[PDB]
Order: sequence, then structure tokens, then C-alpha cells
Amino acid sequence: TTALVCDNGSGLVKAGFAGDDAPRAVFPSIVGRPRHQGVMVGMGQKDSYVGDEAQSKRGILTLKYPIEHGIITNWDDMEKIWHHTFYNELRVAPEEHPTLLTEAPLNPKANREKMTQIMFETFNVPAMYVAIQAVLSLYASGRTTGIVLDSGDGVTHNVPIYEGYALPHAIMRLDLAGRDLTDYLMKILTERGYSFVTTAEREIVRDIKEKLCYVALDFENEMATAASSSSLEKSYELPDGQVITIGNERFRCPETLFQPSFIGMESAGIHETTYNSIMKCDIDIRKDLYANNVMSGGTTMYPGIADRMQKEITALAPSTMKIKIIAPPERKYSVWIGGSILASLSTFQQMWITKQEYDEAGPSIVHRKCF
Amino acid sequence: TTALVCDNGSGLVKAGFAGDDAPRAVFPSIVGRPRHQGVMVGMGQKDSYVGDEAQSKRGILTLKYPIEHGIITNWDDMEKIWHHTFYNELRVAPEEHPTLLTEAPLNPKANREKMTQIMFETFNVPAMYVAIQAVLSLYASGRTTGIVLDSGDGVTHNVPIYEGYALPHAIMRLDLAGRDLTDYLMKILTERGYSFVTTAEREIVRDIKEKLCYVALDFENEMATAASSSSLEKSYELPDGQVITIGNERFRCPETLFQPSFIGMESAGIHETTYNSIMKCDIDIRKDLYANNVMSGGTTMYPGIADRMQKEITALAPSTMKIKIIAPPERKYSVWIGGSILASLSTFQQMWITKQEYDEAGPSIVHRKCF
Amino acid sequence: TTALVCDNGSGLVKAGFAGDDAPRAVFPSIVGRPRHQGVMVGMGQKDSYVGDEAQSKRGILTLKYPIEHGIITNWDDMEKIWHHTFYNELRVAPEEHPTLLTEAPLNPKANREKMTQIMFETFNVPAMYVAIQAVLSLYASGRTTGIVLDSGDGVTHNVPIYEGYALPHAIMRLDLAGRDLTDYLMKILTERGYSFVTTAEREIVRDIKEKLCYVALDFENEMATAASSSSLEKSYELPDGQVITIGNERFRCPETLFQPSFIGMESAGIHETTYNSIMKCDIDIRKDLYANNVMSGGTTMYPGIADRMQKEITALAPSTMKIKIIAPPERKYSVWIGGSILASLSTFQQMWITKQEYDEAGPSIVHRKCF
Amino acid sequence: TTALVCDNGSGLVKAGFAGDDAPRAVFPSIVGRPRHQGVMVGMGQKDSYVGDEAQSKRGILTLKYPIEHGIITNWDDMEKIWHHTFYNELRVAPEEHPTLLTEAPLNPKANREKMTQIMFETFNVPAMYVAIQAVLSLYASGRTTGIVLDSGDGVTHNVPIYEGYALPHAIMRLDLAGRDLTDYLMKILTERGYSFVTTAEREIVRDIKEKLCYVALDFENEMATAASSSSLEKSYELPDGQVITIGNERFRCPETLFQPSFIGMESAGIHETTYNSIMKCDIDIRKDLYANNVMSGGTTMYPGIADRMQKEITALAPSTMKIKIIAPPERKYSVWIGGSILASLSTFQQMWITKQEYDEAGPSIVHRKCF
Amino acid sequence: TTALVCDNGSGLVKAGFAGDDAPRAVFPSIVGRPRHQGVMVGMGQKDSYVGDEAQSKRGILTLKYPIEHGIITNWDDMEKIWHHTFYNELRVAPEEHPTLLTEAPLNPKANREKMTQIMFETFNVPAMYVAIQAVLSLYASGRTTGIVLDSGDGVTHNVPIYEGYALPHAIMRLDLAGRDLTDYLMKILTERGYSFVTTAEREIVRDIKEKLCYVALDFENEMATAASSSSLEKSYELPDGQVITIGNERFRCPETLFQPSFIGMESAGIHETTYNSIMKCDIDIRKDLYANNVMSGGTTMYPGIADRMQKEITALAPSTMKIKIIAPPERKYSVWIGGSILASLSTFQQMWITKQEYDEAGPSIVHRKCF
Ligand SMILES: Nc1ncnc2c1ncn2[C@@H]1O[C@H](COP(=O)(O)OP(=O)(O)O)[C@@H](O)[C@H]1O
Ligand SMILES: Nc1ncnc2c1ncn2[C@@H]1O[C@H](COP(=O)(O)OP(=O)(O)O)[C@@H](O)[C@H]1O
Ligand SMILES: Nc1ncnc2c1ncn2[C@@H]1O[C@H](COP(=O)(O)OP(=O)(O)O)[C@@H](O)[C@H]1O
Ligand SMILES: Nc1ncnc2c1ncn2[C@@H]1O[C@H](COP(=O)(O)OP(=O)(O)O)[C@@H](O)[C@H]1O
Ligand SMILES: Nc1ncnc2c1ncn2[C@@H]1O[C@H](COP(=O)(O)OP(=O)(O)O)[C@@H](O)[C@H]1O
Ligand SMILES: [Mg+2]
Ligand SMILES: [Mg+2]
Ligand SMILES: [Mg+2]
Ligand SMILES: [Mg+2]
Ligand SMILES: [Mg+2]
Repeated sequence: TTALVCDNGSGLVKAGFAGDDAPRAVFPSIVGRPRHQGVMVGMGQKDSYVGDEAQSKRGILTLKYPIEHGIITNWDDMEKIWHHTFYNELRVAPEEHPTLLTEAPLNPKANREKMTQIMFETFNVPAMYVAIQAVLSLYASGRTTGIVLDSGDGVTHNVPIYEGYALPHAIMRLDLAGRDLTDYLMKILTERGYSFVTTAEREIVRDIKEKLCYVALDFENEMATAASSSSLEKSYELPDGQVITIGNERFRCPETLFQPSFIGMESAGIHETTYNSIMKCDIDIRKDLYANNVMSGGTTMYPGIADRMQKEITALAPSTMKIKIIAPPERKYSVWIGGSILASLSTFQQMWITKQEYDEAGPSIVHRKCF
Repeated sequence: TTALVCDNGSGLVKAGFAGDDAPRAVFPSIVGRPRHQGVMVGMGQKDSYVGDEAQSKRGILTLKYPIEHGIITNWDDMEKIWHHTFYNELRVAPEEHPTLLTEAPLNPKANREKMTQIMFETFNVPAMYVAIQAVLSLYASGRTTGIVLDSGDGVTHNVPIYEGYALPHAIMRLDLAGRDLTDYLMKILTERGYSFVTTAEREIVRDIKEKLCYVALDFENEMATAASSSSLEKSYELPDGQVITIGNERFRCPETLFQPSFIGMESAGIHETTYNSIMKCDIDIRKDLYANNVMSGGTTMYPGIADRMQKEITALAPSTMKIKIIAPPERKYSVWIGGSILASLSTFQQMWITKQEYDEAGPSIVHRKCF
Repeated sequence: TTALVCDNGSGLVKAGFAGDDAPRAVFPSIVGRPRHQGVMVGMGQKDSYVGDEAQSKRGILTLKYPIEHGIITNWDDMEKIWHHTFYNELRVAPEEHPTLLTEAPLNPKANREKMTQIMFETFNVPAMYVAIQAVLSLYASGRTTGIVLDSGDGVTHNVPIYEGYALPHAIMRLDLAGRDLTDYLMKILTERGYSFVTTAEREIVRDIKEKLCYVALDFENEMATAASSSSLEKSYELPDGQVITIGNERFRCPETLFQPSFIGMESAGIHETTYNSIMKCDIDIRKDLYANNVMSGGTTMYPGIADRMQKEITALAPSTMKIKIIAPPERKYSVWIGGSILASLSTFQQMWITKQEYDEAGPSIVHRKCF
Repeated sequence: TTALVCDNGSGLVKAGFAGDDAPRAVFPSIVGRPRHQGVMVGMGQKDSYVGDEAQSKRGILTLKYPIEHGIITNWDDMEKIWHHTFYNELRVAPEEHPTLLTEAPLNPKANREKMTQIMFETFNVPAMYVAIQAVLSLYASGRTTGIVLDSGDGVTHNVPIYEGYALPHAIMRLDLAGRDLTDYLMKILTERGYSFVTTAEREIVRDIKEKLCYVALDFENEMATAASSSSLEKSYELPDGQVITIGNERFRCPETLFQPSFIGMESAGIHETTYNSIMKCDIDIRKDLYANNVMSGGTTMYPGIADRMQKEITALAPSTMKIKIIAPPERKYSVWIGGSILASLSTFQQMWITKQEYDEAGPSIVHRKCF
Repeated sequence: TTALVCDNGSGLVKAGFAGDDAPRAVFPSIVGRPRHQGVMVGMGQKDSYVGDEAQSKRGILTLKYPIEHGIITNWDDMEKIWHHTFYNELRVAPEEHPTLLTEAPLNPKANREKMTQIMFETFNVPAMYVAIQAVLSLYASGRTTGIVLDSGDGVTHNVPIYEGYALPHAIMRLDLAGRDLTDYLMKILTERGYSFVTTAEREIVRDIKEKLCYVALDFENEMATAASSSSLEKSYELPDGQVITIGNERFRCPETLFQPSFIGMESAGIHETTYNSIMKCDIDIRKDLYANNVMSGGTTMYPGIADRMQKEITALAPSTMKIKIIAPPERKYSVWIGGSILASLSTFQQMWITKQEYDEAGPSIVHRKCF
């Protein structure tokens, strides 16, 4: 019949039917209340703005993100986003089609149980599933081996997979993603005197970094060139028509991926975290993981991120190993296309968690993995 | 049934029923006592002249204005003007029809409380409301976005509105208006030897500026042309039949709008005040305000005021922004037609402050804004 | 070398060199033609009488005043008065010494331009200046702060000054002065049956008020005492030897200063005009103006005018403010001594309008104020 | 020898030698031009008034503040203030003594580079340093741990410090300070009809809030008491001698500290910002920060601000934590006394940026932090 | 004279003189560098924190462990820990007293040679020895037979001993210890949403498991009780004052001892490893080993670990064998007290490796075992 695949993670909700080549719905997943004055409810001024209208009428709204570090925080408000996706954006009657929800690894169980209970209680979904983003992201390439390095707006995580088996003892999760690169760019742009404070202005810095930034191949040489010369400097126009000149900051923001120290995060970068998750694995595997290192999600679409990563992990692993980094076009949709394949896969149809089965067996059903 | 809308501000009282295309009553709102001799009360010489009779029999009267800078000063005398409006000019029995009164922003609370208490105590109005002139002025265009630049005889003020929301943190109010341009013209006309002193003669200079004056597109070029040549000079006939020649003064009076320094007022002009009230607003809004800059009220009917304003704000804001200044015909009635629409609007009928509700909840009721 | 200072205002021409303690020339500034019969010109009967001879041979002459409300009206006749001052009274050759002319504020520009053009055209003055009487009047005290309340025969005006700066937005000018008090006394003396009609008889009432009148401290008590008793009555001898008894009228004439309604003038008195010109000024100044309120000119030499004024403004201003009214002796010469100081002041010598400079730059030169 | 410490921030310049117990110079740091008329430069009327003379002769001057939100805006005019401090107020020859300048955190680099370049170029300071106000403010207590909550006229900021180490990843900066509380009081005082407009009148509201205001312990109870009763009302005398009655407004102005929504600022209050900057820090630290929460600067001298703050953060943090707020007397001088200690500290003498070192190494020297 | 015994293994350094009943020094053996900012070395901020100060000032430090799996990794940093132990903690002059160092079995020879070379080169120890922890642990009981099951922070190992002879062909070593149980608890506590990431937070989970955890007698029954009921749940307070509720996790962490599969370790548990090391031994011995099964070290102090172990090995070995598990109090000090006895034993004094003997015979001396 149909299946509805939703990348439910932080930032863009991607949703729309399986059996299609691209998402049908993509919208920022923000919720906004009128800031300046209490709502003129007697005249019917709508007090909630979710998804697209919020960004369209950004300046008057307290834009809240209801998913923070991949953990759903506001349950009253996340349900408004699902409400909007099914009834307004897709215009699909949700009681009729199964829904494949997706999650980060190593989340609190309570978040999966609430997310399930709502879908069975208020939307009355007929059948449902919660998958892990890094596994779906692999089907999108057609491969059955690789270390899926998945970035995002909220959570970065690695899931090595081999011969279709999933290794659950070497999943890694960082808390480093586009929201932390945005909160860093908002701090390094004040060195030029541009000062963004409110959430609406954050939704402008979240657009600067999308276009202007690029990953410096060698960070310590570009910190020379950006000091001696101004061919690196580039200019961008704000909504009001004022022009920014962004210069040096243009490549320091993605650098924090590789140096989490910059943001105060005591961690390995993403290059040391892929390498650690490989070294943790058995010695027999590693020559196959090095050859199949797949990337997905935004904050892995900066120009040249692959060409740096491959050099930077090459500097760690032995020189007898060829290292190829599979960064296909449309990484932004990798997880959704993985859902659009896996939901149409003829073997999968036994894994759906039928509403009846949850109603009788109780919420612990959701943690089963008879995959 | 009906609603009575009154522009109660300084200068012309505009009044007459909602559901009509134009005011039914327009009269100068002056009060006058016989000056020269104490009134022959035993013979019944009427000692008060309000509205039209005062201007008709101007020369013998001490014309007082009971509203000064939008603040009602004489409570004994303002009530004579409402008395005259309801009983003599409209000939409407006021106990029967709700009345929508209008106010400047940032007025003292005490002025709204007295104005309410009189309407409920002596006129016994059945239901009443006090609105802000710059919000009503926007409905008159049908728009739901724009920076309402409202001039007048007493108070100039800006109210940006967006998507029907009102931003109350960026209302600005100046104290610069037709009464200050009149008091300036009375001072620059003495350079030609015409000297107007009494209030009756002020009600002649208040008519000179209405007809003779115009806004110079470029002030510093016209101060050349008016020096080298006399095509700029123009002539006007007084009530007694003597002819004035007004020359250079003809365009210096509206110039004080843009240069409040001229009148001793330490302020931005109206071009810097619209621009400041825009810059104060959030960056996301500003491209929409620049496109919807609405004007209202007299002292915004001088020929070419729009065509200067648009150049003068264009000189401030970025050159990527189109700036359109919406100065419709009948700016003089914009606020009244806004009242004639808003009072007939089907959603508004819950906002009336019923007499019973004020009688029980006490005068603090008038500051509520469940709009 | 020298400078010639002239109080050119209405009534007494005061003239004579700077660097002296008192005017050298003081004379009534009247012009007179033989009234009764056309002049016996073939026998050489002199048809013009200016200054002192006119008053000396008053009774046969149509005494005209060539300055009316501080505006020069007869240009053919005012030039006779300057002619007489330089050649006959001072006996000074005017081509040789600079002349500091003085003016009322808010005069028509044309009056300053004609007054300049004559001095450069017919007298061929080498260098010249036109100052404002109320500024000069302040130097006479040595102060650099105060509200200069300047009376006169023609024009009353206020000029607040502070720290040597002049505030040009709070100059006030009334049209109320000794000529209007004379024309009022000529009307209230007919209540006793004395009737003065001709201009010569006006030059007698202008001498009655100088001696007999005084300012009543409390007007409404003296209108009692003058009704119940006759210690207030006083007697004066006319030129022919007839005795007047002036009684009640003795203090009603200066009262019109404080109540311009009496003369049909719709105005604040001088006590409300000083107070209005203070209230107009910035709040930071006012405690300094109240302490430095200077008086000058005749019609401010009536006995007790200061002691009333100080009570009458004390009744307006707040009771925390000390109010001191600086009425020095020789108020009549205050403006002239101010000229005799300012013309000898070493900084001033750059402000002279050299004849060459007017000849080349044209009559608009006279309005410059690089003071 | 000596060291000159200057709190260069917005509002009061505090300056005077290290090794003393209190500033030797304290003056408002305003610059003023004569407003009403263009300066009589040929007579030598001084056209600039900085520091004390400006406030002394307030009413005639366009008081500009050359530091706005801690960012120096007018470079031509700020240099007049340093000129006045060194040559006129301290009468110290600046080529001879090192100067410790102080700054807000997160300022634009360009502001530090200009501020340095001027001190080395025009004053020719022999050696100089730019420190951060919140670090110096801690030495003033003698502590080596605490969350320095520093308010001011321009910028509020938090700097947690622990064991003498500075954590640079949890500095927070708001744009909320005495200038915004003044601009709010000027808006809420119009509810009583007092209307202050010009900058001179702002320098009176900036004195009202200093004396009359106090922080309400419980805002929502005092909004009851101020409604039912008038023991809360208090009265104050203006320079002219008129008395204000300030009532309800008396405690709503400091409330905006805790509720930035009131001023249109979308932010946490200062109570949520200290708590956020603590929660951001590592879990091991927090019990030590709660015990050492230091306050400094004006707008942290309102009566009872500490006793509210301690309750309001106690409502957030866990109840097992004792919270002590160290608000010593002379918070106004905390930063200056910190400079007077740190500039005399024997270890510091290697951190001075010698003029030679800047001349050779170039302006990037100023961002080094070999602290 | 004296002898200095040091448990040099991972986690707590235990040190202090032989001939005493308990260690004199016990401290975490961590090394820490300031994380957040490069050290202010010119001011003398100490850049190294070892032992107790590191844990005391935990939150600002990158806590590194210099011993990893019983192998010394950082030679520059381990020497700082010996430096601190001898000079600061014991305050003993090390050139004067022999030192008995202790080691895991089956270590790389290079680790013993470096450890020896440092003690003879930089500390200049007069005489020294490296013993094996599991042999010393037996003397602590006074027994001369038993299978010493020694746990720790780094290495678990078995050494069967019989009649004082050591069997070197049945030493077993696992890589499973308190550091792996900590890294597992940090992963299972995220199921409740508590997420510990940094090393400082690891030093809090390393304290949770010390107090809250206990060994479930029957794991599969307690996984029932913890599902049906909440008497098992227990609560603990963090340093900041926030309370954890730990529940189910409380007994799954020590379970990984018995099921190394849980941590991804392909191994027998400790119950199968004691049993394998017994079965490997000759049939004549085994009835004596079963009766003398001694435990030592932390991660063998969890409540009830003995009472489970004895049941779980009883399930393997024949039912004719009595099995007694000798878990005395103060297992944490067993190895140190074994050193404090063996170093005072009169026969041992010939086994010291004199400095002279190493200087002449070369580093291969350290592997001799003329025991
Ligand atoms: N073309 C791009 N270049 C750089 N960054 C991008 C680009 N597109 C999106 N991003 C950023 O990547 C982040 C995550 O996007 P996305 O992968 O859609 O999140 P999720 O996968 O959780 O929906 C967002 O901050 C987004 O702005
Ligand atoms: N056609 C005109 N041209 C110029 N000025 C005008 C014109 N009509 C009115 N004005 C002046 O505008 C001022 C305000 O008029 P109005 O807008 O009616 O005041 P309000 O809106 O407060 O009633 C008055 O001084 C009036 O004389
Ligand atoms: N002693 C006096 N008492 C009252 N009024 C006087 C006295 N002297 C002069 N006046 C009147 O004051 C008027 C103005 O005189 P004056 O100040 O000389 O005029 P101006 O200053 O314009 O020359 C004249 O009417 C004069 O008669
Ligand atoms: N006693 C006081 N009570 C309340 N506010 C004060 C007091 N003294 C000063 N202020 C206000 O605090 C603000 C900042 O003062 P200050 O701390 O000197 O600024 P800075 O530290 O930047 O020099 C000013 O607006 C000042 O008026
Ligand atoms: N009372 C206890 N209960 C449970 N575990 C403990 C206890 N005390 C210590 N541990 C843990 O045992 C581990 C090893 O401690 P220890 O035996 O001192 O190591 P070593 O013997 O190598 O010095 C450490 O992780 C320690 O936290
Ligand atoms: Mg994603
Ligand atoms: Mg109007
Ligand atoms: Mg005079
Ligand atoms: Mg400060
Ligand atoms: Mg041990």
C-alpha cells in the first residue's frame, strides 16, 4: 500500500511516502509563539507557528526547537509538529498508513516509549517502527559494509556495519553538530562586530554557515593566508539588505568538527572518533571498514569535508591501507532514501509493531530487536 | 445598530456614524470666550462659542484650544465640545449608541481615566472604547503590515505593525505637529513685517500654511532659487482684503518637519524617526516595513511630502531595498475611516467596555488590552 | 580710536562715544512741522524741528514720531534725526568713526536692510553694526546669565542668556510700552475731565506719568484706599500754571503692564511673559534664570516696579526658588552703557561690517551672526 | 613608580593612580556641543564640554555618550575624554606612567586595536594593557573563585573563575544595563504624565533611578501594595524646584533586570544568566561557584538586589546547595580597586605591552594572553 | 632498617613502609593538565596536578591515567607520580630505603626494564625488586596454598600456588576490571538519560559503582524483581546536589564480571577462569585449590561477590568437593600487607637487586627468578 518515512531528528523534518525518490515534505521543525505581546486570542490571531510559517514570519516569534540533542524535550510541542506534518503538509490521513520513525542511538528508553505511545494513542497509527538513523543511511548506498559516520543538527554518531550485521558494542555518539557550530559561529562573528542574539538571528547564522563556510584542507596554512591576504574574504547580504564581510571566520566554524576543544567539548574530533570506533573493532574487519567509510547528513556537506577527512584519517591508520570516503551527492536525504528502500523491502514486513501487539504486550515491546 | 466614531485629537473633531464613507461632523474644536468686555449675561449674550461659531465670529473671542499636545488640559471646556458634538452637530441621542474614542500613544493614564469617567458619568454612554490612532489608521488602507507614520495638529507618532500584530516596544512619539509649524510660521513671517499675535490671527496663519506652503524637494537648492528669482513668490488675500506676499517662507515651514532643530526641538526629524523605529525592530521584519510605509493625518498633506520622504529615507536605508510610501488621497480622514471599519467589524464586538463592567470593576478596566 | 553708540529706539535717541560713563546726547527724537499755517519759506522760517527744539517750541508743531513699535516708518524723516544727531548735537564728523546701531528683536528684515543702506549710502559710515538691545543690556551689569526683561517706549522683549550663549528660540516680543501707557493715561484722565487730544498735549501726559505714577504693590487694595481716602491724591502743575489733581489714575497706568487686557491687548502681562519665556527654556537652566532676572529701560523705572514684579513672579514659580530681580540704578542708560562696553571690547573688533564688505557681498550681509 | 588604572567603560570614567584606596577622578564621561546656536567661535565660546562641565552646564548641550554598549563609537570624541582625563583632571604627564585600560568581554577586535593604537600614537603611553573588567573585579574581594556578575551602564557580563583559572567558554554577555533601565524609566514615567525627552532630561531620570528606586523582594506582591495603598509612594524634587511623585514606577525599573521581556529584550534575566553560566560549567565546579557569587558595578547597588537575587537563584538550583551572594560595600569601585591591586602586583610586570613591542610586532600583539 | 612497598598498579597508588598494618599513602594516581586554557605559566599557575589535588580540583582538568591495562604508557607522566609519592606524600628520602615494586603477570619485558631503569637512574634507589601481585596477595592470608583470584582497576589474573611453589604454566590474565565496569556503567546509565562524557564525570561514575552497586545472587531473578517493583531502586546525590535514581543498572555492572560477553569481550567470566585454571592443573592438586580459593583487590569488594562466586563455581566442579571462598576484610590492602610481610621476611633479604649488580650485569638482571 504505502509507508510514511519520517526523519524525525533535530532540524529539518523530512517526511513523505516510501517508494519515492525524494522527500515530499521538508521544513525547519521549529515552533514559534508571538513574542512581543500576549496573543489577541479573541480576534483569532493564531498563537502557534510551526514549520514553514515560523521561518516565513520569523521576526516576531520566539522560535523554540522541540528536539535538543536528539532528545525530545517538549512533548506538548513536538506533537504539534507531527500534527502539522500529517494533516497540513502531506495531507495524508494517518490512521491508514504505517509510519517508520527514526532515532539516534543511545537515546534514553523513555524517549522511545513516549514517542511510541503518542503515535499509538493520539494519531492512532495502524503500525509503526523506530529505526536507527545510521543503519538506514547505509541502505541508501546499496552497500552492506561500512562505517556510517552520520552528522546532523543535533547528534553525531558512528555505526560500523559488516556483512549486514550490526555491531552494537562500537556505536559511538558525540554531542557535536550543526547547532553547536551555529552557536560557535555566533560567537566568532562578534570578533567582526556582528552580534546575533535572538533565536530569529540564529536562524540567519544557520544560513550563513550553509553557504559561506567551507572546510580548510590544511587549517594552519589557511590561518596564514587569511592573515596575509583577502582573496579568502567573501561577502553576504542580510534580509534587510546590509552586507556582511565574513573573512577569517569562514573556515573556522567547520574546523570545530575536527577540534572539539574549540567549543569547550573535551572529545576526539570526528576523525579520531571514526578511527577509535574502527580500532575498537576486531582486527579482521578493519581493512574492510577503511574501504567503505560512508558519510551522511548535513554538516557533512561542507565543500571539501571528504577530501580533508580522508587525509586526516590517512594520517592515523597504517599506510598500507587504502582509505576511500564514500560521500555521495544528496547526503542530506541519505537517511530518508534508506527509509524509502527499507520500508518497501519485502523481508521487513514482519518487523512492524502492530498496534494490537503494543496494546496487549505493553510498552516494553518497543525495545525488541528481532531484526 | 450604530457606532459613533470620534477623532478626538487636537484640531478638528471628526465625528459621525460608522458605516459611512466620510465624517458627518468636522469642526475646529476651539472654545472661545468674549475677550473685550465681560459678558452682558443679563441680556443673554452667549458667553461660550465652540466649534464653528467660534471661527465664524473669530475676532471678538479668546480662542483656547482645550487639547494641547494630545493631552486634555481643560476638563470643564473639553466637555463643552463633546456636548456640542452630540447634541448640536450630530443631533444624536448619546445614551443609545456606542462610542469609539481615539487617543495618542504614550499618554498619561490619568487622561484616559478622566476621558472614560466623563463619558460614563455625564453623557451616560452605553458602551465605549479608547483606541490608538495609528492602529486605526492602518485598517483604512486594508493593509495588515506597515509603519504608520501619523502626524496631526498635536502629536506625531509611529506605530509599526506586522501581520496584524502590534509591536509595543517600538512606538515613538514626537511633540512636533501643525501647531508647532504654525507657531514657527508666525515667527518667520515677521521677517517680512507681517506680525500675527492674537489667537484669532493664529487661526489665519493656520490657514496660510494649509494653502500656500509646499515641501521643497531639495531644501538647499530652493534656498538658492528663492534668493535669485521670484517665480517662487506667491500672494494671498487676508479677510480684510489686504494682500500678503509670502515668498521664501512658503517652504521653510514644512522643512521643520525634517529638521526639528529649526524649532529648538532637539530631535530626529520624521525621516530619522521612521528609520529609527524600523532599525529598532528585528532584522527579519525590515524588508516588509520598507515596502508598506503608510502616512496619515494633516501635516502630511503638504504637496510632495511623500516624494521628499521617500528620497530622504532612501538616503539612509540600504540601496537593495525598494521603498514605497503609501500616501493615499484623503489622509485627513484615514483615522476616521479606520474607525468606521473597525467599529463595524464583527470580531470587535467583544472588546466594548460595557458601562456595567466599568461600574463594577473600577477605572483600571480601561488599560486592559485583550485586543 | 572711537566708537559711536546709538540707542536708536523709539523715544529718546541716546548717542555719544564709547569709552564714556553716560550718553553725551539725549533728546526726544520727535520731528515737527508747523501746523497752523503753511511755512513762510520765502522768509526762511525753518519748516523742520527735530529733537530738542521741537519740544521747546512744542505748541505750534505737529509732532510725529518716526519710529512706531520699533519699526522705522518714515524714511525721509528718520534720516533727519540721524542728520541732527551727528552734525548738530555731537558735532562729530561721521565718516571717521564706526557706529554701533541697535534694534529690537524680531523686526522685519527690510528695516535692518534700509537702516544699513542709509548709513553706508548717505552718511558714508566707515564701519557699522546692528546689535540687539537685550543682549547689550546684559553687559551693562557685568553678568553673563539672566533673563533680560527690556521695556521701552515702543517694544517690550525678553532675551534669556546663559553662560554668554544666547537662546534664539525663546525671545518674546510684546507690543506694550510707554506709548501705550501714555495712550491709556490720556483715556483714563478724561474720567476727571482733563482731556488731552493733540500730540503736544500727549507730550505733557508723557511727563505726568514719569513723575506722578507709581506701581501699586497690591492693585486691589489700592483700589480700596483710593476710594475711601485721599492721601493717595497728588497734584501737578501744567505749563500754563493750572493745577491738575490726578488721584486714582496715578497707579492704574502702570498696572496695564501686568494686565494687558486693560488696553485691549490680548496678552500675558510682563510677569507672565518672563515666566513663560523661562518655562519654555530647558529645566536645567531655570534655577539660574530665576536668580539673575535683570530689568532695563524706562517703563521699568516706576517706583516699586521691581518689588511688585518679584512678588508676582514668586506667586507663579515654585516656592523652593529664590527670586532676585536685579534692577540697578540708571536702567535708562543700561543699553547705552552696554554699547559703551561692547564697542570697546577687544574681541568685538572682528564683527564690524566694513563698508567694502557690504559693497561687495550685498545687503544680505547684515543678517550674518558670526557673533 | 606608578600605574594609572582607568575604568574606561560607559558612564563614569574612573581613573587615578594604583596604590590608592579610591579613584582620584570620577566624572560622567559625557561630551556636549552647544545645541541652540552655532558656536560664536570668533569670541572664543568653547564648543566642547566634557566630563563635569557638561553636567554642570547641562541644559544648553547636546550630551552625546561616546561609548555605546561598551563599544567605542566616536573616535574623534572619545579621544577628547582621554585628553581631559590625563591633562585636566589628574594633571599627570601621560608619557611617564603605564596605563591599565579595561574592556568588556566579547568586544570586536577592532575596538581593542583602535583603543591601543591611539594610546601608543597620540598620547605616546610608555606601556599599556587592556584587561577584562570581570577578572579585575574578583581581585577586589581577594577571592580566587566565584562567578563575577558584573553590571554597568552599558554591558552586563558573567565570568566564572576558579582557582585563579579563567574559563573562556562560559563568558556570557547581555546588552542590558543602566542605560536600558533609564530608557525604560523614561517610558514608564509618562504613565504619570512626566515626559522627559532631551538628553539633558535623561541625565535627570538617570538620577531619579539612583535614589528613588529599590528592588522589590516579591514583584507580584508589591504590585498589589502599590495598588491598594500609598505608603510606597515617594517624592523627589527637580532642579527647577518642582516636585515629582513617583509611586508605582519606583520598583518596576529594576525589575527589568530579572525580566528582560519588559524592555523587549528576548533574554534570560540576570538570575537565569548566572544560573545558565553555572550549569554550562562542569559538575565538579558548581558547588564552589554557588558559594562565591560576587557582584560588581552600579545597577547592582539598588537596595536589596542581593537579597532578591539569592532567593531567585535559590529557586532554581538544588536545595542541598547553600547560596551566598557576596555584595560588598563599594561595588561601584570594585573594578578600579582590582586594577589598583593588579597593577601593583609583582608578578604582573611582565605582561605590559611595551610600546617598542607593539611598534615592531604589529597590532595583532594586543590579543595575546600569556597571562 | 625500612622497606617501601608500593602497589604501583592502575588506580590507587598504595605506598608506605613495611612493618606497618596499613598503607600510609593512598591516592588516585591520576595526572591532570588544565584543560580550558593554556597555562598562565608566567604567573606560576601550576600546570600539573597529580594524585589528590587532581581529584580535589577535578572539573578543570584533563585527567589522564598513566597506567592502562597494567602497562605503563606515559613514561614522562608516571615518573611524576613516583616523584609525588616519595617527596610530597611520604616525605621520605628515597636514596635511603629499598623499594619493593609490584607488577601484573605476563607483562611485556620492556615495561619491567623501563620501570627498573628509572628507579636506578633518576631516583637512585639503593636496592629494588619487582614482585607479582598475586603471590604477595597470598602471604597476606598466611596461607601457603590457594588460587589467588586478583582483580583490580586494570588487570584480573589468577595465580595458583601450592605448598609455596608457584605454578607458572597456569597463570591466566584477563583484561577485565573496574575500568571496564566503569566504561560499561557509563554506557548503561544513558538508558536513564544520565550521560557522563568527560574524564571528570568518569571519576563520578567510578564512585557511583563503589557505593550503589552490589552483585545479584541470581541475575535472572533480579532482572524480574527490578522490572515488577521498585524496592530495588536507590538514589544518590551528585556533587552539585542533583539526585540520581539508578534502579536496574545497580546490579548489571558487576554482572559483566561473570558475563564478559556483555562488554564485547570474548572470554570466560571470572568464574570460568578460576575453574579453567584449576582444571589445567594436575588432578592431585585440585581438591586443595577448591578449599583455598582466595580473593583480593577491589572489584572484589562488591557486596555478595563471594556468595555468588561460590555458588557459580559450585555449579561447575564436582559435588563431592567442598568449595570455600576466602574473602577476608580489607581485600583492598591484601597486596600491600603481603608486601609489608614479605619485605620484612628474613629469608627475602638475598633477593634484592642491588644497584651495583644491575649496573654491572645489565638490564637482563631483572628477569631472574632465584626466588
Ligand atoms: N548545504 C549545506 N551546507 C552546510 N550545512 C548544511 C547544508 N545543508 C544543511 N546544513 C546544516 O546541517 C544541519 C543538519 O541538517 P540535517 O542533516 O537536515 O539534519 P537532520 O539530518 O537531523 O534532519 C543543519 O544545521 C543544516 O543547516
Ligand atoms: N490640506 C492641508 N494642507 C496642509 N496642512 C493641512 C491641510 N489640512 C489640514 N492641515 C493641517 O493639519 C493639522 C492637523 O489636522 P488633522 O489631521 O485634522 O488633525 P487631527 O488628525 O488631530 O484632527 C492642522 O493644523 C491642519 O490645519
Ligand atoms: N523716570 C521715569 N519714570 C517713569 N517712566 C519713565 C521715566 N523716564 C522715562 N520714562 C518713560 O519710559 C519710556 C521709554 O524711555 P526709554 O527707555 O528712554 O526708551 P528707549 O529705551 O527706547 O530710548 C518713555 O515713555 C519715557 O517717558
Ligand atoms: N547608588 C546607585 N544606585 C543605583 N544605581 C546607580 C547608583 N550609582 C550608580 N548607578 C548607576 O549604575 C550605572 C553604571 O554605573 P557604573 O558602575 O559607574 O558604570 P561603569 O562601571 O561602566 O563605570 C549608571 O547608570 C549609574 O547611574
Ligand atoms: N568498596 C568498593 N566497592 C566496589 N568497588 C571498589 C571499592 N573500592 C574500590 N573499588 C574499585 O576497585 C577498582 C580497583 O581498586 P584497587 O584494588 O585499589 O586497584 P589496585 O589494586 O590496582 O590499586 C577501582 O575502580 C575502585 O574504584
Ligand atoms: Mg539526519
Ligand atoms: Mg489625527
Ligand atoms: Mg530702550
Ligand atoms: Mg563597570
Ligand atoms: Mg591491586
